[PDB]
Amino acid sequence: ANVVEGKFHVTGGNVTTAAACAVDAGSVDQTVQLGQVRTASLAQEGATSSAVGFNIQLNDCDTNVASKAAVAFLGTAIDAGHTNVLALQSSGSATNVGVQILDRTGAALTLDGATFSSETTLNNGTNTIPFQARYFATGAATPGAANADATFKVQYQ
Repeated sequence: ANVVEGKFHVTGGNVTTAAACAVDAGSVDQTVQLGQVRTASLAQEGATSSAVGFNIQLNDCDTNVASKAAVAFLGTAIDAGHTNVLALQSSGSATNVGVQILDRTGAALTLDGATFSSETTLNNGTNTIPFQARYFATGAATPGAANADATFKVQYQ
């Protein structure tokens, strides 16, 4: 079967050395398995794969410093018409498919480093901000490796 298969590698941390929370060491460098998806499921612009979850955990939060956190992601957009779809790493790579990062509301986030996820209202101590990643077809996907990379920054308000 013709499939696209790959992983989403994400690294990141706080914008500022002096932040309301610490980013958990398990969250600052993660690799998310996107799975193997048949190109017949990605044969048309706007087709998407089943999303895979990944979390960003924040520790030791002090809500006297900030009551909310949000995350912005940076990565190469697959093309000017899909600024919320990551380009793939070129390594036998798939084409006409990229990777989207969704926040807890299901919105695919723009990948320009300035577009923040929906805000998470913090409790003191540990808080998790959930995300999902998935494949997004920009056309008739072709089989091959489909890895993507992005970086994130946590901002507080």
